[PDB]
Amino acid sequence: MVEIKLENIVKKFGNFTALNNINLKIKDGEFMALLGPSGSGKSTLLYTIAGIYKPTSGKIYFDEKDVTELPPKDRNVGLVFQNWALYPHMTVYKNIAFPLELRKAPREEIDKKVREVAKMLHIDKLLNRYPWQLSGGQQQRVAIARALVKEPEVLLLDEPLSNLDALLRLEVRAELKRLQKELGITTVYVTHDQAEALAMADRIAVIREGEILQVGTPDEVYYKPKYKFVGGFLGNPPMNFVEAKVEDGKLVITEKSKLPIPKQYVEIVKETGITEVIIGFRPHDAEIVKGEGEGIVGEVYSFEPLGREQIVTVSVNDSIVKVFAPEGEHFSFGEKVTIKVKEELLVLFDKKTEKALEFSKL
Amino acid sequence: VEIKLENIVKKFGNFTALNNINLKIKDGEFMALLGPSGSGKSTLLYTIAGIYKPTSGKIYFDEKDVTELPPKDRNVGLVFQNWALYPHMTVYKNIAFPLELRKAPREEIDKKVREVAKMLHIDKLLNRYPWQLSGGQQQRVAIARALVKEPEVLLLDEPLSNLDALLRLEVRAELKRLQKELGITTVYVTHDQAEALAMADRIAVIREGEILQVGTPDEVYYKPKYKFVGGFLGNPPMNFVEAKVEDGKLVITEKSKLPIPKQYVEIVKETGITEVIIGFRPHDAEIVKGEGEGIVGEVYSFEPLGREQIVTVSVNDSIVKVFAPEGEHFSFGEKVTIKVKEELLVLFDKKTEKALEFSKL
Repeated sequence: MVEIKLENIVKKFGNFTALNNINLKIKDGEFMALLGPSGSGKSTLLYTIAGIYKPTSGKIYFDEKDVTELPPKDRNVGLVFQNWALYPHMTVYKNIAFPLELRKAPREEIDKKVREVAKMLHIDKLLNRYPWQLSGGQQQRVAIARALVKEPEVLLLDEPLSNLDALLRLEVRAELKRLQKELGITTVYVTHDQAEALAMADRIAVIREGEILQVGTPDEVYYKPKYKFVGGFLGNPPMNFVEAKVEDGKLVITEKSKLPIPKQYVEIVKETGITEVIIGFRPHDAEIVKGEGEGIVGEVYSFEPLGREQIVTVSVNDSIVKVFAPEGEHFSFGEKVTIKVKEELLVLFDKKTEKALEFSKL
Repeated sequence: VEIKLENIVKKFGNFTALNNINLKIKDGEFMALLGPSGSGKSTLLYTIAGIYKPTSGKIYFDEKDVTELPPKDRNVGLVFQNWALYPHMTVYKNIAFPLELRKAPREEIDKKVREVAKMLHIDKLLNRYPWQLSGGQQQRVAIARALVKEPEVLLLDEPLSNLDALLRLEVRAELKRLQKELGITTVYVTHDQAEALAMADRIAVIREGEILQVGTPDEVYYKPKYKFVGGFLGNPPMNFVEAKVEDGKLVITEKSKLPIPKQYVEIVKETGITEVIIGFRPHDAEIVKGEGEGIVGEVYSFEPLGREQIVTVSVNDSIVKVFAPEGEHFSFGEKVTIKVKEELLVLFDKKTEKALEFSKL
């Protein structure tokens, strides 16, 4: 299918910058997720790829062809809206046919296209039914089938599972990955759901504030976060953060809590003159021990079940962090504990810019 | 079916397309016919099919002389190199058509078409037209259509010609699984050295209407029987340097001389051969800066090939290619010595181009 390149795409309605210099290539047949919070520009980017919105500047290529000023009809794209719906007085068949009926396609052609997409989406037994007879899951499949009826080269999905209940969501997301695979259709998938992105996507573009902060495989974006926000948006619970000051070659958190600068950062910190850092560590990368030892010291705040374990929330002066603990242990409120983190699993970020500090790669 | 080709000759008047071919293709085996354009490899495939008849010689399927019989009556499934689907026919009809031409009943047509479609993983494509399929999908329809009359032998003339580099490297593996899945005797024409080595149980190397060698990938690669065999497998293939035998030395130039490789002294002197071809593979030799021990030459050109460098080196009148570390720096005219361990040198008779044999270890 189509490889898409976005080259220096900017979208400015006026003074608000919706998209700022978006550079991104989605590969032929790839499932790309656009992951970010509300108002990040993730949906705007999708609408810009579709053609519904026009960039202020920059180019959009589908394969060789510049499609930047082409309207959506000419770009051969399929779009499922976030808040998609089927017409209730139309059968499943007519719901899929209607875009072609409106284009005046001959009936023979329409009937053949619907036959084909219905089978692809596993709805060929429901053609005669009305939406009130279908499940949310079945309805979603019809929505997708209708998006393919004009045989597009890209599938664009703006948080489509947002309609469905959270449990069904879990099944349907794996079924959607299977479909994208068998079609080999280039797919761009907008979501605010980190777990969904990590489970479905080939690559994830983490979007923040009109900007692609990072693009990588699940493993890359999770294990090698380039900015604090990237670390903070993935995992449940996500990466913990504690602010520190570089004082006398240590990372000072509290009057009573400080750590050495990991040896791998000593030259970087020294020659950049960085004094204010953010220490990052994931909840599963640390251990709580009771008492004040050497580590990040704080006080037990709360605890809650998570799976077979508990997630223990610890307050560290201003900040709150979460660390997994055995279900059997009892942590009482205000109890003094030390958080042990192996330095190899510690990410350091500049406070001001939130950029990860990276030493010379081995 | 086990296929025996017996003294096959094919002449188009004054041109000898096939010159005394003797080949046994075993029951259930994947046989590659490997050679360059114009080698006779396709003419041979068409002679196995029955579209061409031998000028003289016989073809047996199991024990039956099928020489005079057409393809249909031999139960061959043939896929042409420039195969094509009818564009106004659905995938279903395209597959059905040979059965419809044979006046087959409805139930037979539908059962065979749907069954072959499943086996070729094209059953979801049955109502689409050829223009709607990818090249890969269209190639599977072609194979399916060849299998729909229950062939005893599958004959494939470089069909994958249409597919892109990357897609082809995996679709060959696929074809090989299907062939093993069905256990159908399969003969596969290709000019592609790498493909034949990856796919075939045995490879017949064809040049100028003759089979030079039939063997496993290891046999034809590691134990080539003719210069051309060594010259046609590998990328790059085997290097050849001509030499004169003088007093236990092989003389390439006044500058380049080497002892007759110790394994070959007996057969070279026994026969009184005065010239030979020295063959060695690009990966079986090391380029060393300066003149010294071995075949000396001068750098001609170099380019990347994988995580390595392939260096073209001029050995006076001729050219050889040898691999080197990607970080090393060579330049035109640079004097080098190509170190070749005698264990990995082969010698061929200059006249017959046949490998010389020494007493076997």
